[PDB]
Amino acid sequence: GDDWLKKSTKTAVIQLTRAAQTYTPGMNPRSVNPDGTVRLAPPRDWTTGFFPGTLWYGYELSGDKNLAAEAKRFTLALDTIQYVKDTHDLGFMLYCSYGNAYRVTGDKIYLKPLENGAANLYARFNKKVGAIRSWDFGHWQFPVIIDNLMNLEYLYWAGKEFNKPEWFDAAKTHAVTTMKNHFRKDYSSYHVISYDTLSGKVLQRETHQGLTNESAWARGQAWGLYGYTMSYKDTKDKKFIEHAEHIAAFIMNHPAMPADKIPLWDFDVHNRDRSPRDASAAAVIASALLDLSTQVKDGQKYFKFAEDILKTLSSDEYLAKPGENQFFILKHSVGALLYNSEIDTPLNYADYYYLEALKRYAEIKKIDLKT
Repeated sequence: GDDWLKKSTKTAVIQLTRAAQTYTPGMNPRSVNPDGTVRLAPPRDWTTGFFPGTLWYGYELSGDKNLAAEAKRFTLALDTIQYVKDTHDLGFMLYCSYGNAYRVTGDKIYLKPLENGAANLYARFNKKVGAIRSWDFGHWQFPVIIDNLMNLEYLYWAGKEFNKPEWFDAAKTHAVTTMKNHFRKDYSSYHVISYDTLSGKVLQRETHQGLTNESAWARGQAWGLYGYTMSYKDTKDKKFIEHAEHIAAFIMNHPAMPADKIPLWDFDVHNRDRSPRDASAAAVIASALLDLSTQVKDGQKYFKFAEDILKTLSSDEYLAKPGENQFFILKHSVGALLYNSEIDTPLNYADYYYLEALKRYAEIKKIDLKT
């Protein structure tokens, strides 16, 4: 039956309603600190766009006009991000917020900030490397992280919306370059590839938030799966769907994939029974597998795996009770374990991708979740 989905949606709507009443636009809820207080994400924070995005998704699921009003308020507080030049994360920041806003409402107030942001994101693409530079800090000449695949969605959309084929082509080139260099022979991914800015040659292959340079950081594996599923959706290049299916098999068949399908924070840890799980990785995987299931020849195995993840995420173990968890929807994500950062806490992006997955699932099943 579908009762789990209906009650989870009801709970999500309550949580979002209370969150939007409690937090202040421009200081978005991010995670819960060890002392129980809430870590907030100002406009410079890479996660700042997720909460308004989650509000848009809550509105789409429920039809609740209050959630649309709150989504507008929390979105427009992020106006300054259209001037940010130093990061690939403009997709997570602006496209999850303003991008969803414009898709849902068609209101032109959202459009110019999107156009300005897209030009700034494209400016980070280096033609000689064939990729967007992820960040500007630290010792790397030209670091590109697996997470940067997610930020391509913004450019595919903007290239079409604004008649800027080089923006679209740059995103596609980034996906092709990453497909070659970020993946090991078993279809696991590295976190960071560092390039030579002039020659485009690979200089280093290393982790940032995983266990080791050689390891399979779970959220990174999820960003890869999603990145190629979405790149297929937006470009229709069969190389991307083939790559997505190879990644999906690596993930789904992995010896360290737990019975309940919520990944360990890194697939290569030795302590499988007691290793912290990462709900955010599970949510990203579920959302991606649902889209993959509609794109491929026989998608049932992908749909079923995503459904099983969603049932686990929607259980008492993962889904906050109404009014609890500082109004976050899910529990048990891991931000950066080796940094002692955000270990076993709700995270705003876990909630965003979880509601995205619920919306995709409900669309496939034709389930009405309107209040």
